[PDB]
Amino acid sequence: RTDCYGNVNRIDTTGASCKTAKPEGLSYCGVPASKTIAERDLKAMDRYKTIIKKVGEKLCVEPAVIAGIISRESHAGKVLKNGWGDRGNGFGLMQVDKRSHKPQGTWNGEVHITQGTTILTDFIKRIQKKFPSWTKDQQLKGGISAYNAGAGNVRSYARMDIGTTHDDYANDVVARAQYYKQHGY
Repeated sequence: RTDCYGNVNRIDTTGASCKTAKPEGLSYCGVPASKTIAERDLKAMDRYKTIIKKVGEKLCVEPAVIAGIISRESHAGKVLKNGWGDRGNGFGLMQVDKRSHKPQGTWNGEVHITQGTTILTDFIKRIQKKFPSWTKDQQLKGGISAYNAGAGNVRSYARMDIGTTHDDYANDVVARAQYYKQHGY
């Protein structure tokens, strides 16, 4: 089962900001930019599809959401050096920060993906308690936004991403996820 925290197809999104799209070599931004970048990572992503779907079922989170996060954080591993981000702080496909959590497992295995996803479900649970009035799908978006900037940065539904990296974290991840949803995740 994977619908415990909501469904990504029901989340409204404005996609990648131009700050995310331009460095990727696109001349346009928004949802189409997020989907094109997600398509570029699909071959690399498919290498971990079995593990991503397995962890999603295990934690009751959509495999599509895990894939969107992996695409944004590390381009499915293409941007990493032995699992490390370019500043040496982030580890693995989902980039768990070594200064905040001791990384577990190999950089591209089930243990790592389970750790990153558990960190995500903890943020979703925090937003659920912080905004009880929101719908489940709204809380899922808040949860994803907090994965980048912390629960303290989510003060409203409308402006949640301001303050995240490129001011578009959840919006961009949700769009990439909607793409993976249509392509096997």
